[PDB]
Amino acid sequence: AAAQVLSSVESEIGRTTDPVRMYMREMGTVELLTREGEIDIAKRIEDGINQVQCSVAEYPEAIT
DNA sequence: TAAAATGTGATCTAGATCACATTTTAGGCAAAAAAGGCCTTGACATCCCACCTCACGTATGCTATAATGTGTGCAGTCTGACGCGGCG
Repeated sequence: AAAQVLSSVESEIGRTTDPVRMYMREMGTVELLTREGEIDIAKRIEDGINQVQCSVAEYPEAIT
């Protein structure tokens, strides 16, 4: 529920031209996910990669 | 009338005469040969060119304890008029 902070704030942002406030306020939305979300991001990544390795394994001339 | 000009005439004195042989020497006409003008040759000297050429310099890659929302040193507020967007 951080996009709705951006919502009303931008509704009431005092004509703030500086992109620093913009970007820094935008990263405030996403939080710090840790300790296995790291490991789970890794798991999903290596899974999809090993399945593009299925995708090479399925192609015959890959060995050629 | 002072002072310069004018006759004595015999005894001389440096150059001209005068026909012909021999030099010379032009001057100017033909030219031999030498020294520029033309080219060549050998020998040198210095390269331009470029063709390479290794050392030093340079473009790029990872480093696994862990660490996770700026600010930050400034401005000193000039001011009167005119547009324009809210602001009722």
